[PDB]
Amino acid sequence: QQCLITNASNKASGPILRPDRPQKPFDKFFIDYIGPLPPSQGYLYVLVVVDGMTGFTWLYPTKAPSTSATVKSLNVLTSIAIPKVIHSDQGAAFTSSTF
DNA sequence: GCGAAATTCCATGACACTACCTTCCCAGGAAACAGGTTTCACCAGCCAGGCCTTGAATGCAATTGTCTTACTAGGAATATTTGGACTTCCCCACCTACCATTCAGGTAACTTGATACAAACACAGCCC
Repeated sequence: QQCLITNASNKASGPILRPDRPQKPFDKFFIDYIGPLPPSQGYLYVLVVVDGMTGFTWLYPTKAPSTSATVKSLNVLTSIAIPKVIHSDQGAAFTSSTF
């Protein structure tokens, strides 16, 4: 067990999966902060909410990727309509028990 | 010819300079703190009477402010003379960076120990 946890596999994973598109908009949002960018107006982080139906991006810049900076960023966007599913990454701000 | 065994094959992944940074979690405990209740005693607020200190008015005395003159020394310019700070070049010892080893201290605990505070009665010093 000194040689099992250092050598890496020479066996690639198989074919990638293409999951199907949803059949309506407002079904899957794919959200991920970008940044730290170069600063402007006291902003560094930009929430990016892509619709999984189309590609229709939504931008909601914030000061710092906290939980509450995301929550008010979607209250603008939940004013439009309500999604069923929101995908993300396992972010520092999304995995919080508050969010 | 099947199976067992000895061998060659080939598709692939990771190495490329790396740590911080942010936000949320966890956590245990604790930090007190912010919050709040409770009660007793005390310090602050209240008001007036008497006296002393301050303010003012003053007269005057010397203190101080101005004027004037003879002058001493300061400053500047000089030459020079002299006294040194820093730039320079080089080497060694000393500080550091390191690991291993160990000792000492801080926390911590249980005990002990000792002193200060709170209370009471009296004494002495100073003042009215």
